[PDB]
Amino acid sequence: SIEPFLRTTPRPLRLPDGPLCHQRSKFLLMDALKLSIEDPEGIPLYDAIKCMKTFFGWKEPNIVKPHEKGINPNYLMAWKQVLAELQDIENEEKIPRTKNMKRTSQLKWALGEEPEPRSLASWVQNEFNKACELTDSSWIELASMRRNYFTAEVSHCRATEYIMKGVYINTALLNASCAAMDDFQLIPMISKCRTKEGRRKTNLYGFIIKGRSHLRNDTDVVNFVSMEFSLTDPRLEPHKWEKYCVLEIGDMLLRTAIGQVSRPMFLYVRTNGTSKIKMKWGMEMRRCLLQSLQQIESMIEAESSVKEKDMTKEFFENKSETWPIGESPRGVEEGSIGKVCRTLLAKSVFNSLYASPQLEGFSAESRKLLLIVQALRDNLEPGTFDLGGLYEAIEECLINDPWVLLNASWFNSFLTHALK
Repeated sequence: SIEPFLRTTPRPLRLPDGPLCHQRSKFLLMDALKLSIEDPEGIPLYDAIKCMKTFFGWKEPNIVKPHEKGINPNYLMAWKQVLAELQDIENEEKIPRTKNMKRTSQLKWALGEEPEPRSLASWVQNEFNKACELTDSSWIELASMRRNYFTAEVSHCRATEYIMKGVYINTALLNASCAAMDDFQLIPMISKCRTKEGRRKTNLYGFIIKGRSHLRNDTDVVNFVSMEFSLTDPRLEPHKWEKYCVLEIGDMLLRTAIGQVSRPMFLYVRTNGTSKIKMKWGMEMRRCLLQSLQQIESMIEAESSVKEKDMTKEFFENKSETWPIGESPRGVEEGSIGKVCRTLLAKSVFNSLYASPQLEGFSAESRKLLLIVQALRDNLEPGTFDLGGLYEAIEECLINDPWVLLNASWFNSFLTHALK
């Protein structure tokens, strides 16, 4: 044993100073806005048009927040172009399976035919929170006893919509990538769900315009413009929207508590990029449901040494059984197994949506340090001789990526409560 004053107690990770980090997902998450129709399957462009007709407040677009490093008139004109080409589709008595767009100057520019440190903004934890929540709709339809329980917990979870939204768009995009390598294809962003009252529903989030896609390599990059409905005023959090031009396209009527108010509908527009592999990873996002199912299953095994049984039944049904799912100003927050199912799904999904080299760094190394911290929590004596190295390997990955940043922050919170 060593004298306590020599014992090394892990310090918090240092997060860099800088401007607040910005959104860098492939599609809107909590800010997304669906235009939806109840189904009678349809071809996307027909469903898209139908979904857009359920909105009755469209108006002439205008820019409400410039993109700093872009030609903003080109983004407005790209939107008017989308609408003009949807009109043409209409005028055609036959709706086509696909639509190639005119390769105008606005489109060539937009489809083009960062190591500065950022601090952690709060939008990011808000995202995570919203992914853990339950929607009024189900996004999956049909060990096995436990599957259905788990499934019953996450079916309506916001992170599962994100899984589905992401398998559809990545498959549409990878599909267009192969079929129409040179054309600029107009891809509606669509998901399907079931309501409380049991109907099939088709949801339009907006539109991707695929750029050139000669993907001879996995790492080969295809650019795209994303155009996404939202009710989020971009003025609430300008830093979140650094990469975006935001237009105002519509007037949406919402019954608030005090009554019916009119609020702007916005279009979030940006250029973004993706690769064959990244598209393939997004098509594989259902693995997120499987991975978080495995984690919850080990958690039933680690409580199967309570008896000869496993008590999966009571494990899922014993609302008394609680797990630390979070934190408050007071202290660690405890939650039901449901909330654990969704939190672990949301983590898994968010590792997918925010995949990055920084995460691959942060995870391989933060893991080693979590072990040390756990050993210490347990008053074991783990060797700390390599902590210098370890902090270095971890903090190198703490630059500007919002997800990595939130994770570093989560670790420091945990560490504070674990050893203190």
